[PDB]
Amino acid sequence: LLRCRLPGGVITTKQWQAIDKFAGENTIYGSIRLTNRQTFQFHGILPVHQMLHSVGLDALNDMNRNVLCTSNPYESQLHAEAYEWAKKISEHLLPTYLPRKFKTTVVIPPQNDIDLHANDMNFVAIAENGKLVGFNLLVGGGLSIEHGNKKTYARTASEFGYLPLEHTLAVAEAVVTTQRDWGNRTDRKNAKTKYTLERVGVETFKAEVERRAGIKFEPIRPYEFTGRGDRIGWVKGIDDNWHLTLFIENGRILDYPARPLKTGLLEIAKIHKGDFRITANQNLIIAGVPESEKAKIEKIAKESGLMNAVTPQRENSMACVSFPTCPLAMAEAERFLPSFIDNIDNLMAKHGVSDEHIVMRVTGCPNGCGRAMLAEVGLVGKAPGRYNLHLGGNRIGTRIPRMYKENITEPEILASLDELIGRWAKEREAGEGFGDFTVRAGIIRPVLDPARDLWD
Ligand code: SRM
Ligand code: SF4
Ligand SMILES: [C-]#N
Ligand SMILES: [K+]
Repeated sequence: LLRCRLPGGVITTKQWQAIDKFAGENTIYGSIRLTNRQTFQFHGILPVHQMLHSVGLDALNDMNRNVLCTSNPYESQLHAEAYEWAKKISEHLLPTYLPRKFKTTVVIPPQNDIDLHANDMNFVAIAENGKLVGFNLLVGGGLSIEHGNKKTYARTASEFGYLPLEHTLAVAEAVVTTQRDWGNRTDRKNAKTKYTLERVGVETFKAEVERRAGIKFEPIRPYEFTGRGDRIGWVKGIDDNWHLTLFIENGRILDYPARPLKTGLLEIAKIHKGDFRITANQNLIIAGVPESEKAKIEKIAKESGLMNAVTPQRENSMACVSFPTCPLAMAEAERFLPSFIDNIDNLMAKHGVSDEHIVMRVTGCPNGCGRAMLAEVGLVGKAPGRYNLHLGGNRIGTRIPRMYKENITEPEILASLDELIGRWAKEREAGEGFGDFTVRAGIIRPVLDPARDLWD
């Protein structure tokens, strides 16, 4: 197991070929696994640092996890600056010993593809005239829980305020050091920032950040999100450039019989003009394709099975690695997701909602890597073949789903969904998501204050 530090998920075609070769020759699994934090992992490594270092890459005492950046913004021009900032925060944060891991993101509204509420520190980009002017700071997200331990909880990030672009690094350092100093000195399960904020209070933590940073936050500037999914297919970028986002199930890049996914990405890597962008949804964007090159790239991606059409449901579903490589795994996730969604697709079709989607995620244990705690329907592994079923999150990812059923099996999960999806398909309002519906319809109580009302 090796994971790369790759701010914003941007990787060159040169870097890609070097990782493709290594994955294939020097690992047990021979795969490249894109993670939901915009980076990649090798599994079963049998030198990697020299191979990484040779292409200008590095694997991260350091609790600083990969800094994410919205991968394919609607306002395409904003990416360059937001990305430059994710990269600056990432290096600025490189070695203070943190009590727990620290996760940071740079978000470009209206997209919350990076799932900001699962992170400790978030910089929401505010732009004027196509130029970034500052960031709204949101602090305190974290999804990890421990089964039956009501002292642990998933929490959403809290708004601190707006800061001019110039104070970015000072504010970033201040949040880190304040967490480092105030974090729980005894217990490791209560050391995350989300726990610190609840103990001292947002205003107290905020006041300290201002004092340490040497600034006063300004009122939050308006922002809103419309979704968290990738933009599968071709989208028009700036100039005559196009972006082709490819759906990769579980982000597992391997050559399969008749679906040479891995070779396919290598062939594209060799002819692609720009770079690739690994998304927070475990997908891959072939970025900066000149309009003249669209046909070449598309032919390869099509032949390799990279563009096999899936349902919108499959595109908005996610799972963590889990077995066979994870030692903390309790139930299957990655290996369970495909056929599970096969079942969900049937249910969506049965109800006349094959064109709809429910943000559905499966995490193999309560650590929550699959981000099921921010999904509309989250499955949280409890034992082999058993999961806690959580409902009530929303499409944008700003609400934690409450546990609806505990330690149940797939046939039990499917039966419950068959019933709920049917009520949704028939009772929902115009454009109402599944999650919101279960809350409006009284199927599940919403989680309004995670630290206090997440657990029943
Ligand atoms: C690959 C990935 C899941 C995926 O399918 O994409 C993953 C994989 C692992 N996670 Fe994670 N986590 C991944 C995103 C996250 C997320 C979601 C996110 O960050 O967007 C969470 C939930 C949010 C949060 O942090 O609160 C997450 C919370 C955990 C935890 C709980 C940490 C905590 O604060 O309690 C652990 C275990 C630990 O560190 O104690 C962990 C541990 C692990 C390890 C490294 C197991 C271990 O400790 O040895 C898993 C490796 C499994 C394997 O065999 O590859 N993983 N993990 C993601 C790698 C991210 C990255 O590239 O850096
Ligand atoms: S949620 Fe649990 S099983 Fe899944 S990858 Fe993370 S640690 Fe492993
Ligand atoms: C998980 N890291
Ligand atoms: K994916």
